Amino acid sequence: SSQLSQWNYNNNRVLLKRSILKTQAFMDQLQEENNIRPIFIEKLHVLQLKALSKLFHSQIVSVTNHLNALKKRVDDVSSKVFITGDVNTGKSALCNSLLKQRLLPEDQLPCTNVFSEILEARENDGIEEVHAIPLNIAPTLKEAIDMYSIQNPKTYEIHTLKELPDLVPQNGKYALLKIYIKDRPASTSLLRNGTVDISLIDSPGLNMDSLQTAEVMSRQEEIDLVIFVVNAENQLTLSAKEFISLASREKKLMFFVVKKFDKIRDKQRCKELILKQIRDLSPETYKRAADFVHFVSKNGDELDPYSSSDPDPDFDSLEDSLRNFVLKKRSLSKLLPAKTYLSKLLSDIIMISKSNMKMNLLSIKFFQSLYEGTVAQKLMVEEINLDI
Ligand SMILES: Nc1nc2c(ncn2[C@@H]2O[C@H](COP(=O)(O)OP(=O)(O)OP(=O)(O)O)[C@@H](O)[C@H]2O)c(=O)[nH]1
Ligand SMILES: [K+]
Ligand SMILES: [Mg+2]
Repeated sequence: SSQLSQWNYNNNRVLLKRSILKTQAFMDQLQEENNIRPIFIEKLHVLQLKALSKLFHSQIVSVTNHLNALKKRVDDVSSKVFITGDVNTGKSALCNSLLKQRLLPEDQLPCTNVFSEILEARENDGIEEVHAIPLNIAPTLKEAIDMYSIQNPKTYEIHTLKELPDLVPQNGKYALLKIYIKDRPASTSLLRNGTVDISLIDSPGLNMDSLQTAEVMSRQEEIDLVIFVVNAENQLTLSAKEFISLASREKKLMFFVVKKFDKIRDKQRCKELILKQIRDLSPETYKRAADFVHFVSKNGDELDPYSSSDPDPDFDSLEDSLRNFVLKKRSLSKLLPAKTYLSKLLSDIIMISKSNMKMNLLSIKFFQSLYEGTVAQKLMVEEINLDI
């Protein structure tokens, strides 16, 4: 019944693009309303709030920018996996496990300073090479990543894969590293499987630089699936929770990979501490913990280690759930972030229109029209069924 999944995905994908449109329209009529007569302002899930009028304008501009990324993600047929977490938690060490090769530098000391995107060579004419995107080709980091084209040499420097160790630390020169690799049967490899185009992004560590952390939180809304690696010894830190909290505004579900669990003495107590924090941070991920919470110890430094077919039940299980989620449940893996965000945002608008109507007439009529309009929309969003 694999064809049924395709139809359901294309039907649900059609439904969400329509909802992002109508909600973007709502976002705009709020912006124009605010400008002529500032709006008057229980916790708002998305909107964080003369001072409120200018901050309001800043908020809508962010939501407008976020809906665009979601619009661009729903349209995109590929799935993007974002491996982030604290510094020195094993983000790069988890990627190597997934590719089954020591591609990305993994070191005791801080290493990854530049975003490392790993793609199949098919996109780069089947050529195994790194494409470094310079910071100086555009004003901001995103503007550079977004102007990158393989067909325009002025947007990237070509290096070899073994050049990676000397490239990833140059976060003052490069904006992103496009790594094109070639895989191994198709039923075993993750990048090339014949059904869904995946690209892994090895994130720089959280809790390192004020600017670097701003980069990660930004990049989060242009990816589809998050694998949050956790240091078993520290659990979920304030730097981690600040990210997850902001990421949970759209990602109801996401993976949690606890690494360095082999170093833990009180393994049970440590496991119960971690699980306690996922229930409070990602309540929906806790309900499906068996699928989304994994304890993987595989690494290349402690006793090519990734090629060995030695039995690794912990990792094998994670890699299975990832395949199942990204490949067999495209409705959940790709579109759930869109449905979740829309439902959160619409609730916010509904609250705003609520406090404004009844208690100039021009605003009373405007907000009643918007309350009845968004309540109706939020009802249609909830009718979208993605658990099929
Ligand atoms: N015993 C054990 N060591 C691990 C585990 N995961 C990573 N390590 C070790 O700790 C180091 C961490 O590897 P990295 O991938 O570079 O960690 P990171 O998150 O990428 O840190 P930065 O990229 O610099 O931000 C490696 O040298 C590993 O040998 C684990 O699950 N168990
Ligand atoms: K490191
Ligand atoms: Mg790293």
